[PDB]
Amino acid sequence: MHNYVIIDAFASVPLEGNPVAVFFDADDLPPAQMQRIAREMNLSESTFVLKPRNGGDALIRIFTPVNELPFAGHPLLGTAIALGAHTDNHRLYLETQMGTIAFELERQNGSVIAASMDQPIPTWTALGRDAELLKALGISDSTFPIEIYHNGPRHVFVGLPSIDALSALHPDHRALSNFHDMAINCFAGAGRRWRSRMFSPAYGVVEDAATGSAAGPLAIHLARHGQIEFGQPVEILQGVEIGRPSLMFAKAEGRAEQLTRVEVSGNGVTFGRGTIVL
Amino acid sequence: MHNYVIIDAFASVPLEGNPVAVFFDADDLPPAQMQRIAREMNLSESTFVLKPRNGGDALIRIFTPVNELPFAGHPLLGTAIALGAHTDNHRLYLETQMGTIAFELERQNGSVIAASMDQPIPTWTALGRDAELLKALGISDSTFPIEIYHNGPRHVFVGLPSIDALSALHPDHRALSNFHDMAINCFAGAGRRWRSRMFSPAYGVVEDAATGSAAGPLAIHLARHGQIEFGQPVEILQGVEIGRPSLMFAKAEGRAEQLTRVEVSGNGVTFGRGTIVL
Ligand SMILES: Nc1c(C(=O)O)cccc1[N+](=O)[O-]
Ligand SMILES: Nc1c(C(=O)O)cccc1[N+](=O)[O-]
Repeated sequence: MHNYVIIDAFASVPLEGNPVAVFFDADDLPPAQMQRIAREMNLSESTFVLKPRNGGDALIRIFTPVNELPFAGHPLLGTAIALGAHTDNHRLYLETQMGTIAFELERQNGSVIAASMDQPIPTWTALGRDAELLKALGISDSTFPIEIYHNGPRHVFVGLPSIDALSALHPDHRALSNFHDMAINCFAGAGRRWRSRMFSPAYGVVEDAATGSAAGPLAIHLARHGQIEFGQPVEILQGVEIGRPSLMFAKAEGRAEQLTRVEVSGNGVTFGRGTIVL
Repeated sequence: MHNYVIIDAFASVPLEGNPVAVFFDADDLPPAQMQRIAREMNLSESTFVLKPRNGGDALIRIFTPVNELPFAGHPLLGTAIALGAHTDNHRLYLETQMGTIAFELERQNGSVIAASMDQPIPTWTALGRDAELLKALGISDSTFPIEIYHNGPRHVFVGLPSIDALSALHPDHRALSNFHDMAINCFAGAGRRWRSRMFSPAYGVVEDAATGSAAGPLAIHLARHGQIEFGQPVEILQGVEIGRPSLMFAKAEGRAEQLTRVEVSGNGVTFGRGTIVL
């Protein structure tokens, strides 16, 4: 049997944020069985905690209901928060297909309430499909350049001129399905405070609660386009329109041509705990 | 807090059949909170066990991740199997929006391993969109008349000339999305033994494991079209192609013009058990 916990990542209140199921002591599960369990749970992702293979604290395998992923933000944040309940360490090194990811755990009275992660440094380029994407979103233009970032998944960023304009979007999800292997992240805000909405037929998401792997890229995008500086953190509020408000904090250090660190942090909270029969 | 169990309905082996989450002692949860919990779990349905209002044993509310349903087969079967663990009664009367549904519980050494339910008696008519539906499915013709049945949901039946032809279907799911408020059930077989596959963009299902509300209608369809008699049970195997084999048993008593009972039964098994923090 296996114990699991359901963590709402990028939230401090249950039923907010973005859920992940975390399965402990998973070394006896073949990968095909992990995939079947992730399909059974049908959450955005289920993760599985394994013994480390390269000097980290644990190896984490990440599964959507259909495929394994090499890296994902909210699932790894939730995993760090869940595992932090079972260690006294101030930081946790979680091995993934993309390498060993460092977390810094934040506790109050032994309970891990938040964590910060160092993400893969993304690459980026112009999407080059602006008219098609804007038509699918139902708008005439973006504020800032429409660029697509890669850090495992791919994330496109489209800027809106106000938070009210962001909330008013009603995208044509059929038209968005022509955008393969990417998520579409629409954003608005100013200064330290930004709002986002994410849509991705390709990744099986009508509209996402908290797209943690997009938070780092968004900080880079805002710094490149002069809205913040490199080294300054932003607070990104996502998921409001779908009733799953999520707070992601992100910072990118260095300069566009020589990024040295991309950090993303958030709260997490336990929604439930249980045991499965295999 | 609330306890829940995950039941794989229409299966005797975990990771087969069709999952449902069953939440006990739910009288303190407002319906908006039940809906939020069902969205959090993201299973096909979550059900909530409430005190009865009309002389049954319990009132069951059924939620998909997006809406409440008045009746659903696999969720109610799983609920009866989960609740049967907490009573000695041979049968359970579960109240729903469609009325009080009688279950007969089947136990071995106190464990409920199967149950049989009496479903709402369906109505039916010709679909009248045959060429469109056949094109969406990728085939030229049906064996038996293409008719749509209503017992809460709506289920269309398209017959294939062999089990191998059924397994070979690769429907155009975009074309199927033009069929609103219905599921498309394709079937093949002979005698007592039938195979089914179900597809429903309208109900949020690419391909379903076990469509319990379609089993009763299928028995009626086979009897009307001379493949079985009224009063004879069939075994329907669904979900093979997607790795979630499910066995549903169904029987319709009476005659087409005067149906007296529609019974559907299946095994169920616990996949997991847990507790949520609200
Ligand atoms: N994390 C992802 C996702 C996702 O988050 O849905 C999708 C495709 C690829 C990756 N990746 O390569 O890491
Ligand atoms: N059970 C359903 C479903 C479903 O099973 O997805 C969908 C629409 C309506 C009903 N209904 O009215 O009972």
